[PDB]
Amino acid sequence: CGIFAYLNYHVPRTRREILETLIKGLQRLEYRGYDSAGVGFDGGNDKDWEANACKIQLIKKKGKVKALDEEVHKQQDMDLDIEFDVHLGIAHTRWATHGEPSPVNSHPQRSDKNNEFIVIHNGIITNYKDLKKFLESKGYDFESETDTETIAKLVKYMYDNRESQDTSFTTLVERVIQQLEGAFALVFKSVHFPGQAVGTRRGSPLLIGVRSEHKLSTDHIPILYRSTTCLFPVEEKAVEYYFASDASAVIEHTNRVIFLEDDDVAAVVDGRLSIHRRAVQTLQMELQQIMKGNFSSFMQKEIFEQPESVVNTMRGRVNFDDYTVNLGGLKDHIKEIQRCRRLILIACGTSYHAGVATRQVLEELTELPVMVELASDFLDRNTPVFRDDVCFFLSQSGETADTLMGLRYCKERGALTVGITNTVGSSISRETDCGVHINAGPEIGVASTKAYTSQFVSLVMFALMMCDDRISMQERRKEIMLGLKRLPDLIKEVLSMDDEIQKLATELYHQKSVLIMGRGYHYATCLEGALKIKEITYMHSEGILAGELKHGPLALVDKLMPVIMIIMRDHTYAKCQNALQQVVARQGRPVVICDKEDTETIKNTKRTIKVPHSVDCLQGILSVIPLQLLAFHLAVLRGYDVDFPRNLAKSVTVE
Amino acid sequence: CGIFAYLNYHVPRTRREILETLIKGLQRLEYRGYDSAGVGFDGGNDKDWEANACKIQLIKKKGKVKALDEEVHKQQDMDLDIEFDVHLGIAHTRWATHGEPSPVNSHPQRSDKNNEFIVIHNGIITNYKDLKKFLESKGYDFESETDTETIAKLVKYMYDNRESQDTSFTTLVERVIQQLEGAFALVFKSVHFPGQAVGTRRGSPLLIGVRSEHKLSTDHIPILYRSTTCLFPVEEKAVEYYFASDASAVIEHTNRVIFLEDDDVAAVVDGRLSIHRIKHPGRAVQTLQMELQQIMKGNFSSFMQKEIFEQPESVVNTMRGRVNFDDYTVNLGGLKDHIKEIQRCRRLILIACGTSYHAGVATRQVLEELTELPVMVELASDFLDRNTPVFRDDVCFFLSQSGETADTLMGLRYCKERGALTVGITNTVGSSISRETDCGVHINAGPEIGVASTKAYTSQFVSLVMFALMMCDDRISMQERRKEIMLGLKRLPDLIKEVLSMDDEIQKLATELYHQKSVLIMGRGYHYATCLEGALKIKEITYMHSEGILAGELKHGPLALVDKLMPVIMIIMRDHTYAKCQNALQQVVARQGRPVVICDKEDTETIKNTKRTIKVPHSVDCLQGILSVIPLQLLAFHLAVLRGYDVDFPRNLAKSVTVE
Ligand SMILES: CC(=O)N[C@H]1[C@@H](OP(=O)(O)OP(=O)(O)OC[C@H]2O[C@@H](n3ccc(=O)[nH]c3=O)[C@H](O)[C@@H]2O)O[C@H](CO)[C@H](O)[C@@H]1O
Ligand SMILES: CC(=O)N[C@H]1[C@@H](OP(=O)(O)OP(=O)(O)OC[C@H]2O[C@@H](n3ccc(=O)[nH]c3=O)[C@H](O)[C@@H]2O)O[C@H](CO)[C@H](O)[C@@H]1O
Ligand SMILES: O=C[C@H](O)[C@@H](O)[C@H](O)[C@H](O)COP(=O)(O)O
Ligand SMILES: O=C[C@H](O)[C@@H](O)[C@H](O)[C@H](O)COP(=O)(O)O
Ligand SMILES: N[C@@H](CCC(=O)O)C(=O)O
Ligand SMILES: [Mg+2]
Ligand SMILES: [Mg+2]
Repeated sequence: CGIFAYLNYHVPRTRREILETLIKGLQRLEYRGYDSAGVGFDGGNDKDWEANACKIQLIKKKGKVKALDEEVHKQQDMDLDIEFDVHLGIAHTRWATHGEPSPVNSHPQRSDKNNEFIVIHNGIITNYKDLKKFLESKGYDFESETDTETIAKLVKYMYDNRESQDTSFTTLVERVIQQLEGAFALVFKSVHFPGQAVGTRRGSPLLIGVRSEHKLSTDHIPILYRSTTCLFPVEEKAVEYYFASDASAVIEHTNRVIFLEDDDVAAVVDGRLSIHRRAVQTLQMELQQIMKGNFSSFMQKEIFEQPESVVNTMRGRVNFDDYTVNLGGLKDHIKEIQRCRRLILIACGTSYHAGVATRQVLEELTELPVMVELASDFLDRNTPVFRDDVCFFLSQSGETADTLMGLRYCKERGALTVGITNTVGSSISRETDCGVHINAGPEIGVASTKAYTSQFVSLVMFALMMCDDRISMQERRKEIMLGLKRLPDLIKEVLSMDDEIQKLATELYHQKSVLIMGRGYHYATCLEGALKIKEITYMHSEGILAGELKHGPLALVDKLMPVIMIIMRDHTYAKCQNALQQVVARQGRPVVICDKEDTETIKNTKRTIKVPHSVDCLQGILSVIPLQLLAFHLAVLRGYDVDFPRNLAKSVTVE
Repeated sequence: CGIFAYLNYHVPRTRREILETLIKGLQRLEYRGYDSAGVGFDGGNDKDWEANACKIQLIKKKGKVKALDEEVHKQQDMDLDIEFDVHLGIAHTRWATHGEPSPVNSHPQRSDKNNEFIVIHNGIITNYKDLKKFLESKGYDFESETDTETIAKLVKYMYDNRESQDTSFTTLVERVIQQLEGAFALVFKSVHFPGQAVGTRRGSPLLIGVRSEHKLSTDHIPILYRSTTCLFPVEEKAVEYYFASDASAVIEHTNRVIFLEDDDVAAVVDGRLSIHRIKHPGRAVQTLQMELQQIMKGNFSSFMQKEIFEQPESVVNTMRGRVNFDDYTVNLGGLKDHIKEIQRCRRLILIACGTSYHAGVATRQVLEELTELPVMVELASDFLDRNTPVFRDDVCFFLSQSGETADTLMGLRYCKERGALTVGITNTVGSSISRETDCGVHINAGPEIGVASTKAYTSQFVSLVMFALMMCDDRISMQERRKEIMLGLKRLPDLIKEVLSMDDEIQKLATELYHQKSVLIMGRGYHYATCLEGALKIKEITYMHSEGILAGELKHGPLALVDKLMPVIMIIMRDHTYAKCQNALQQVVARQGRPVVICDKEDTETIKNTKRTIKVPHSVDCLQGILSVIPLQLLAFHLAVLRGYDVDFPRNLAKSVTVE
């Protein structure tokens, strides 16, 4: 779910310029939740914008943001020509994990049939049931089934029982959050406080952007406790704020945000931002990083840009002249990491596959036990963790709920915690003792592509550090590093087969299932490949450990069942050939992903995807890219959108 | 694939009785699958059995043992009434690997057109190419495309080039195995050694049963290297020996067996059994607690159905003598001399393949809880590929119903080389994994004759839980938890009967999925293994694409498969993950999914809001996995029966037949 609001203080904007800014802001956040959307602005059609702040209008509709963008326009009541010198508008896109994605369950929620208080919420209230019964007894009627409505009906209860006639909007919100349990990122708007916005958070992101041609009064807003305190233009009033749950919706307008913190109750009053209970900083992000460029989809871009993101992951960290690896984020801890006795990799989904993909080389080069855990199961079992465990947390977004709770679980037990993240300032990167930012750039597509290969590369670089003092492993280190030097170009070679992959997708788009088989370094490849095909093509694809065929799953193979096998020139080659012979003996007709030089396999197999050879512990990067491409093409053939798969969105930050 | 030889020494038997005993032996080995069978015996119709010892007759045929039995009695020139005071008959069921199924490629393989030597073989001779080239150059013509025939021709080569006229049958076979490469179990017979048998093995099971109304000379056969030294009846000669590759072919005659080991050469000479070796070590004569009834279908139409519905009994047999509900104590006799060391180790590693691996996943959480040690569960094939680090203070468990799975066995030797304490959780006495582990527990579920693991899974489950209960029997703070679990085991057999009484409800579900091509089985926590195991059963038995999905992973991708057309089975039990399982259910339903829910009888909320629910009784949280997987065992069974499949037919065949 995404949050976005636009507050133009003494910056005249027509009602069309404001609505096109709220929609354009949700488009930047649509990848976090596209089951429904809504906006909240001021109604009425009075030339004097002052006589319109008392009327709130809510336009909410089911579907992606494009369904709402059309619902806003072509209306017979809203005149899109009114000039507003001061106006506040809030928007929201929702990931409806429960119930129906109806307009009533979408945000903003309202407190009454006259819209005196409207709020947009990201997160969950763990006690909204108790709050709902208390509010129903005092005379408040509920309409929606969401936990967000208990926040709108409650901020009005704190307003109907205030002590003074002019209690600040902050005091009302402060009394609400004290009754709310769980996490939340709220943005309020009320007719009683025209133009005044309030943004409080607790375990959920929420920043405030600012733009103004004038000089700002400070760059370090001092947090307060219940002229030289608020952020505002000095001489004039022309200022534009941008509340948002992510920086992508604000970079297009400005690169000056104020990241809030837990329980920081920000408030814009008279166009002055003040925090209650900061640092006005610049964003290290360019707009081109969140643009599709000349690609028809973000996922396609992010796949074909893996030659570059692999390079950025190694930038300033790998020196091929002298074969040295330095991860700055682990300089002050690499010594203590080496005195520990076990590695534990904890993550969900594709990030968990990255740990599977690198488990073997980590075991080889560190010689420590390595355990790879799915976060949700790690928590269910109350896995034993000890003071001399080193726990890695792989999370592209750095906000995954299960991975984050696993982190706090391990910290409570004294383990050294290491983060492998792609989002600076995220919960997981902050709360870990150390870590590495994989520096892959923003990932917009729901299905992770470059985050997997960048996590892969990052864990390999770590392994290379852990053994840089072993004489016996010096050559092995050079071998791997020479592989990394050649990886970007070998990735380009794999991408050049895009057309050949597309041809093969036309021979499979109609099937209902596909088994992907591999072992060793390519177990993770067949798990991740199966996950991608599931996620965006909706075919029933399943990864099967090749060595496990003889123990049951081989019974499913016949001349009709599609099969993809991965056979690379590493130490499991012969065992992979036996698995291939078993599939053939069952009349299977598999597609084999093999090395170009593997002439024996290429002759005896009709359909082969010939990838270039690399180091065994890097080949997994080259063998998974074809399956990223296959899933992409299969989705296009089946008429699906690769960037917006059904039933979910990107980053699981709630239950 | 199956070996059986019957040696009656001074126990008069007619030719009919001998042949019926060979046929009956192969009938006990058919469940292992085969494409042909054959028998070898003494031909000739001379009323004196002593003159018929130089005429070996072979009857081999492609097809089932039934057809062989018909071919046996369909012999016009054979007199079935001759009485033999001493005789050796050998029999074999073949799973063709080298050479296509045929009479010529069936066993026994002969050494020449006069059948001077014959041999039956389980396995593959890797270097059979070089061996065939050599013997051909020395002037030995082959007639079959089997690797086995090289064994028969080679033993005659050693005989043809013996130094003295009285070199022992053992010596010849010793010189043969020293030239063979690969895996083999063998039984030899020859006109030049009438009444004698030689059996040897390398990488393939071979055992010897013995029966005699007289006192036997010893229960521990010493090894002889290249009276008091061998096994024999004392006061009289009468004795019967049974060579076999599986105890199922011996248990009806005797329960006293000797388990041969790699490169042992066992020989019966003048009715006395000795075990020679080229390398006081000996081989024990032990008593098997196996009964013929345990390998018969009885009133059940299939072994799968029997082994599912008898799980109330097998669970009881797994616990017998090991749990004391009178004072809440657990005693696994097999761990008495090692439990102290195990408690001083620092990590548990469970290593297994397939369903046996699922048993580790199903008991990982309770092992962690009750031992407080790290518990790592590893698929044997991947454990080996990665060269997993193993240390001297690791306790490595090896779960295996058969005790012969190659990868699990190689993982066992991997861990022994690194000094780890090794523990077996097995269901086959005398199997490789039982012998080679430092210690272990025989789960005592009875032989598993069905193709798919049913009672073995639940008995492995119970056995690992019992081990967890031993590991914490000294912790005051855990006494209550141990009592709760042991009262759950006390009630488990009756709870299983309750679940089995819902068979009708499971059939209804089978017809609903009759036409379906896929089904997602979703669960978490204690029931992650239930999903994986249920998905493997339905794949193996029903041949539809069933897949287990960890419920907590739905929102990370796999949930995209849910729509109004995808069948789904969800497991929601009354444990600590109940709320998270409800969340997963709301996620599915929100996307038009209409799942079938396996839940507790008294979960009224889910029963009303879900159309079809399989309602199992509630047990301890760490035991519910046994009750929640049984409806999936039955589901797989009924779907296959509906689709015309033979649940007792393997199908899963290895690589094709090398024709050469
Ligand atoms: C964010 C930042 O200023 N990065 C700078 C840092 O990159 P580096 O490559 O040296 O470090 P990094 O970006 O990987 O990590 C930055 C800091 O965050 C910590 N960390 C990182 C990831 C995680 O999940 N958890 C965690 O605690 C890490 O321990 C370090 O203290 O130095 C570079 C020059 O060499 C550049 O100046 C980079 O801009
Ligand atoms: C096989 C056998 O005759 N067991 C007898 C033994 O059972 P316990 O129930 O006393 O033995 P159970 O078969 O576990 O173990 C028998 C022996 O085999 C060993 N073992 C077992 C399984 C494995 O995978 N690895 C391994 O090393 C185990 O350490 C022990 O030395 O005593 C009983 C009486 O109390 C009965 O007389 C049982 O028949
Ligand atoms: O293609 C699938 C998605 O990428 C998904 O599986 C993702 O990997 C997880 O939701 C974990 O997300 P993070 O890596 O951001 O924590
Ligand atoms: O139904 C499943 C099968 O039984 C199969 O998966 C079996 O579990 C493995 O082949 C391991 O066999 P063992 O338990 O004999 O090692
Ligand atoms: N390799 C031998 C024996 C195989 C077996 O039945 O185990 C053959 O194919 O004849
Ligand atoms: Mg940090
Ligand atoms: Mg043993």
